[PDB]
Amino acid sequence: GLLDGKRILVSGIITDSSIAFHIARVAQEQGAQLVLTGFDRLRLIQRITDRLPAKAPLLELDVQNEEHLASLAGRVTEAIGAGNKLDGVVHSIGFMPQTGMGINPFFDAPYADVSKGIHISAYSYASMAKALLPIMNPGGSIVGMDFDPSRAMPAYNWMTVAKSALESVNRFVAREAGKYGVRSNLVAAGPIRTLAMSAIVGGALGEEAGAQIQLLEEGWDQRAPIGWNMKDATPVAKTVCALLSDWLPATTGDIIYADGGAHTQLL
Amino acid sequence: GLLDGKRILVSGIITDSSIAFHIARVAQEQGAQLVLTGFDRLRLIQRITDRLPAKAPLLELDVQNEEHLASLAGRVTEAIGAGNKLDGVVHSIGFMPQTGMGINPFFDAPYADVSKGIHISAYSYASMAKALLPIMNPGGSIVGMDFDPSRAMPAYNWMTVAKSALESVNRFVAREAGKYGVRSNLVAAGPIRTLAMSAIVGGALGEEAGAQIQLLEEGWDQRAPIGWNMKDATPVAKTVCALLSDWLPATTGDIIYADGGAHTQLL
Amino acid sequence: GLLDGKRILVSGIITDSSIAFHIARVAQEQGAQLVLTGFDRLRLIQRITDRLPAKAPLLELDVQNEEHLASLAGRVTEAIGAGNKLDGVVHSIGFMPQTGMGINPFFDAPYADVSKGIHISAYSYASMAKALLPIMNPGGSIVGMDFDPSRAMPAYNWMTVAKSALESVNRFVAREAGKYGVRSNLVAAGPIRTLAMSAIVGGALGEEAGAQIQLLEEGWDQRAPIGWNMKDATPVAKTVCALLSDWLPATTGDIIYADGGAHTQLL
Amino acid sequence: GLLDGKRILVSGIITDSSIAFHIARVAQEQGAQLVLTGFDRLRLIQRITDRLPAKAPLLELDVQNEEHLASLAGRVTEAIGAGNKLDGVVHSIGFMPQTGMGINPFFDAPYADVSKGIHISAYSYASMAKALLPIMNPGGSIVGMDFDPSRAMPAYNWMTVAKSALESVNRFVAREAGKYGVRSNLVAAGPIRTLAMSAIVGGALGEEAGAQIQLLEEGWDQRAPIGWNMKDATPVAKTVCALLSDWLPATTGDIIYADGGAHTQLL
Ligand SMILES: NC(=O)c1ccc[n+]([C@@H]2O[C@H](COP(=O)([O-])OP(=O)(O)OC[C@H]3O[C@@H](n4cnc5c(N)ncnc54)[C@H](O)[C@@H]3O)[C@@H](O)[C@H]2O)c1
Ligand SMILES: NC(=O)c1ccc[n+]([C@@H]2O[C@H](COP(=O)([O-])OP(=O)(O)OC[C@H]3O[C@@H](n4cnc5c(N)ncnc54)[C@H](O)[C@@H]3O)[C@@H](O)[C@H]2O)c1
Ligand SMILES: NC(=O)c1ccc[n+]([C@@H]2O[C@H](COP(=O)([O-])OP(=O)(O)OC[C@H]3O[C@@H](n4cnc5c(N)ncnc54)[C@H](O)[C@@H]3O)[C@@H](O)[C@H]2O)c1
Ligand SMILES: NC(=O)c1ccc[n+]([C@@H]2O[C@H](COP(=O)([O-])OP(=O)(O)OC[C@H]3O[C@@H](n4cnc5c(N)ncnc54)[C@H](O)[C@@H]3O)[C@@H](O)[C@H]2O)c1
Ligand SMILES: O=C(NCc1cccnc1)NC1CCCCC1
Ligand SMILES: O=C(NCc1cccnc1)NC1CCCCC1
Ligand SMILES: O=C(NCc1cccnc1)NC1CCCCC1
Ligand SMILES: O=C(NCc1cccnc1)NC1CCCCC1
Repeated sequence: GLLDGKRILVSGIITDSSIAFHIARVAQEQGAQLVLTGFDRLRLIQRITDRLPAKAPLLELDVQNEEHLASLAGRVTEAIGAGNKLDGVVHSIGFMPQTGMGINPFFDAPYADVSKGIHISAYSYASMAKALLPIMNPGGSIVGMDFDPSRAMPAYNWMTVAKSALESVNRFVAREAGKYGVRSNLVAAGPIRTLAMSAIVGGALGEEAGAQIQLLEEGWDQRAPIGWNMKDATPVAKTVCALLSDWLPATTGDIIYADGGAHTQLL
Repeated sequence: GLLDGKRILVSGIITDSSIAFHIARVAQEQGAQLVLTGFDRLRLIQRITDRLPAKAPLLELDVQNEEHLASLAGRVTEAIGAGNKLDGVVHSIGFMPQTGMGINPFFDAPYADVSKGIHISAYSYASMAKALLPIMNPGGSIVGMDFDPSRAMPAYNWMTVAKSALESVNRFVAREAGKYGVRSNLVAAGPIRTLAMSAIVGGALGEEAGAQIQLLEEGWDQRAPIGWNMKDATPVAKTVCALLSDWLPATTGDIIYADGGAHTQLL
Repeated sequence: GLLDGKRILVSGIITDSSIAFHIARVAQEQGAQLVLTGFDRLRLIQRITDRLPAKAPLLELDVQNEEHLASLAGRVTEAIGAGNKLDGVVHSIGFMPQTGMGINPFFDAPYADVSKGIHISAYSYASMAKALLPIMNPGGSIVGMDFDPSRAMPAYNWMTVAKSALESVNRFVAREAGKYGVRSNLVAAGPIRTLAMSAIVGGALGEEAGAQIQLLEEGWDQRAPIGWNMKDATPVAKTVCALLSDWLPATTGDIIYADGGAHTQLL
Repeated sequence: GLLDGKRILVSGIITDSSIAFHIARVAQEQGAQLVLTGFDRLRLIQRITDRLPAKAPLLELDVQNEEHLASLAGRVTEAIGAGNKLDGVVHSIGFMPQTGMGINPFFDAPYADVSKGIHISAYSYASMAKALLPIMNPGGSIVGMDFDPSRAMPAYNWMTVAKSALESVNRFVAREAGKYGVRSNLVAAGPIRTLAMSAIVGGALGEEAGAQIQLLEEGWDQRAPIGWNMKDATPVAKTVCALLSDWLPATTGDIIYADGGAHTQLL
């Protein structure tokens, strides 16, 4: 297996469509011993994760909760056994109130909402790193889920801003991570039809935003030289695993594009 | 004059070393009729602005204050006279608590501090745009002060993250601004020895951070093909005015580097 | 005038639709004393340039001709009068054989053709700089015409490669230029319907390439927050003049986008 | 093994210090069945490649020779056996005459020399792709060796320009490659002390260029969060193999930085 004998912490599972669910599945297929972290609906995350190729301890983590982060390292160690450390940390956490995404005009998102979104979607990449780096082995790897925010786009609005902030956070996490011999990087993925994304397209955040995001998401497979199948997280999950492996040993504070090459193409 | 008959709102003056003080001065030398906005210490801002080539009404603006922003357009109109609009808006506002910059480890900045910093340094670019765009003329221009955050650097820490967020904000402000026939852009300046910057170099945010920033700032004049004089904001102030003028009519959601070309050079 | 008392060399005029014809016109409207350089069809360039707001000496320059480049400085001095130097140099020169652009598959362009294209479109930016920098004044400016090649696009093929090379050349010209106190920069313009571009759209380099370029060119005005009118070089010509002026004094080895902001927008 | 049952063509071996020698070695350690291509000194390349973990047929390829490229696919098929195709193609070919690199002023490189350099270092990435894509399997991979040319640097001069051109070429090769279900990407490596690089540092292309390149190369390990050991190609060779594998399935027309993260850091 690619990740044989590796202890990897995988955050972000909420449904069977979560990118993290596919990251977890592939890493287990590649021999990783995982520890999962869930938020709020833990009875659901447990039931969802029962479908993973193997059993993995589930720990609760609200990245906005300062006690959860402080108690994280200890709780992780209790699950993996004393004397054992993590080799991989996967941040697949993202959130933005409806004021920040969708139909709501960009100027109408109040700061308290944008702040909540940058805390969960960007600051938490450094929060997780702080907590987990003392219990990470040299050669270890932190991977975060990004969406290319280099250019503005319709509807994605403040969530775009949170991604720009996260790409900056990552470059700084890399500086700290490196002192522990650990790499920190992001995977900028093409659009993936998660339950939330599907709802949006179906008009959950308004019709105008839904049409904008359906058009936006169709432009990937057109630009992408090798195509883009938005109903398939496996190519994304495989890239995350390439970064958790020992095959990208000189890459840190960087972004790897699992987007079918669509970002390299104008038309 | 370059800005002849132009009504430009200039925010950010605090001392005679402020980049905004030099933006104000050059714009007045180029024939602009200005309206200034100050924060907290208004008796000081008035006394400092008495040294500008001409008189300009000073209005109070705490970008974190929702009433100031709501009352802004009306107060600006009262100063410029009803029936008159703004042609230019200058955002030269930035702030980050000491936990976010300096010696304090990157992981030790609490979110409430980083959030305060992203609100004042990034979100406020959209707050100002919202307020002022209804009272801006077609062909108008919004300019913001940026510091190239494309790569991580010592000590600048979370303020780097706030700049990355601001560059993203700008791309989105441009989308809204354009509906009013107004351009929105940033000027990524090289280091300028303001009173605050000088204090930092002198050890205000710790010795380690001071040495890092002195080294950092000396690398500009070495990389820069035309040199970089950090004791001179005039080249920066001139670039801001080029963007307020009618000579960059097809540039929006963009960054203009007034850094001596140092960003284009490795060594 | 913006360029009052400035002596600017303007290359690239071939027809009344040439970007250089509009650069020349605006610079003359802004008070510049110009020297023009033409290639091959000089009787035509003279007749075309008779329509400029003022008279300007026309000099012959085949950038592939080593004698023309060697004799350039002397011939320029003879036209502007001994003791006088240039303040501005405009490179608006570009060429790629049909094998390199259009319908012809990318793999089917022979090297001798691509080489001819990189010589005229990229290397010549350094050739012109070499020749003209000894007869340029401190504070002077070299400006070149670019087309954003950051991402691949249909039909533009090897001409894209020549632009990528030119952006690299510029960064290096800036290093040499700076020793003379002169800035070197490029203007990455949005598509302009020149006679050549119109012919292409009309099927001159094949129907498939024509349709690709018409689609490509229509995407500018859709992405561009302030719009993009491809039948109007005036916004481009104005930007070139902003770089020839004294209002961008700290910008070198850089690119300024006169594209309506379309490069900053995904959709 | 990572590359188990994969047939990979590896170009660029000249000495035991060649990046390609290490790409070959790692790919063989990971189970790849290789075909090597050499230039000019084939008796030497054979003797050097005798030290590879396994035997691999050596084929002659002067990328400037149109017959070699035409006969390539047939010769490769004869070596791997009819009915068998390539899964991987490694371009580790680069060259620039002394006029283009080193002490020689940037303006003093004649075009015939720069052209020779862009042909071998950039155009040949498309030449190899053309030749080998008809004999490549779906899921296949083309990898090229890049050196980050985003910013100008001392001494590297026209070779920088050739890299900028190659990054553009790659984005276009990706468009063609994709029709065959094949990915095309580059690895932008940090400096590697090959025999040629060592000679340069030792004054082979002049003392001024040698000092510039020694200083340049020392800046990597300082910027790089995880460090940079220039006497070790193994991290580079491992990254090339990650791209030849099935673990980066949604990455094409892209660049992967095996530079210790030094490009993500200012200081
Ligand atoms: N879906 C796409 O099109 C797409 C594309 C590229 C990147 N991404 C990114 O991938 C990541 C995963 O998103 P996804 O699309 O799989 O959706 P998702 O809904 O399945 O995952 C997001 C996760 O964030 C968790 N979360 C929210 N608030 C939290 C908090 N306070 N503390 C801890 N966890 C919290 C949720 O429980 C959920 O598990 C996100 O960063 C997203 O921005 C998504
Ligand atoms: N000094 C440098 O080296 C440098 C270089 C490039 C860019 N910049 C940027 O230029 C801008 C101006 O900075 P400066 O260096 O002239 O320093 P400065 O201290 O003179 O200006 C910053 C201004 O922000 C104002 N401000 C702070 N909090 C505010 C709030 N809540 N509401 C309204 N105004 C508020 C302050 O009153 C001050 O006038 C900033 O965005 C800064 O990041 C600075
Ligand atoms: N038209 C567009 O859509 C567009 C957009 C952005 C940038 N550009 C760039 O702007 C520049 C000017 O192009 P244009 O669109 O005005 O077309 P153009 O045909 O009017 O100008 C190109 C010029 O190159 C000259 N030239 C060709 N070979 C030469 C040689 N060997 N020596 C000297 N001069 C030579 C021609 O005489 C002509 O004057 C080019 O660099 C082009 O790539 C064009
Ligand atoms: N050494 C570094 O610091 C460094 C860093 C990053 C990238 N690179 C790149 O890696 C690649 C390999 O370089 P290297 O450093 O291992 O040096 P190298 O000398 O070992 O390899 C270059 C190869 O190019 C071959 N070659 C030259 N002309 C040729 C032609 N006409 N046809 C076919 N092959 C030809 C040579 O035989 C040699 O095998 C190059 O593209 C180089 O630019 C080098
Ligand atoms: O980042 C996300 N999607 C990327 C995207 C953007 C535009 C179009 N298509 C996809 N989604 C996240 C939003 C916050 C909750 C977790 C999921
Ligand atoms: O952005 C600022 N400085 C840029 C910089 C960074 C690193 C080195 N030298 C300069 N300063 C601002 C900080 C917040 C209060 C206003 C000023
Ligand atoms: O650079 C040029 N056009 C840019 C462009 C690309 C794609 C679509 N629309 C416009 N044209 C030049 C070609 C060589 C002769 C001079 C003109
Ligand atoms: O690309 C190469 N080196 C990268 C580099 C640049 C600057 C400093 N250190 C390293 N070298 C190649 C030159 C042409 C022959 C093959 C090797």
